[PDB]
Amino acid sequence: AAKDKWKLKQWYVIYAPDFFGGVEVGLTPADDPEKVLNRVVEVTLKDITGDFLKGHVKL
RNA sequence: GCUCGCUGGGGAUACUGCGGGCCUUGGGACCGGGAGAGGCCGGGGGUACCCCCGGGGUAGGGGUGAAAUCCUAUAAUCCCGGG
Ligand SMILES: [Mg+2]
Repeated sequence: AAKDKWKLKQWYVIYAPDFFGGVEVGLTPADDPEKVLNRVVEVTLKDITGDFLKGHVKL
């Protein structure tokens, strides 16, 4: 019955804000699309633009 | 010699006292560029902790040398968004 509830979830793709390039940053599961609002994701500046100097900046 | 105590006169001016004059070293006043968790009043913040509401998840959490009381199917511990 529990695994039945897990099958109801779909995956959504998360994009960076517009002025950072709007690139893909990850995926998240949810059954109702309204529940995805106000979720927060943390990424490093190196992932956005590749350079091993700014790996300690978190957005 | 003792009753070391009193009293009439004369002399001296180093020290203490008293009166006058003149100083700046002790102390105080003022000006300059700086130092400091010294005090009082107003404003703005930092993490942390406790309670409440909403979403996920399901059987333990907590605590001791070892345990038990205690919290938890009215959904806890743990994770996320708010007050
Ligand atoms: Mg809940």
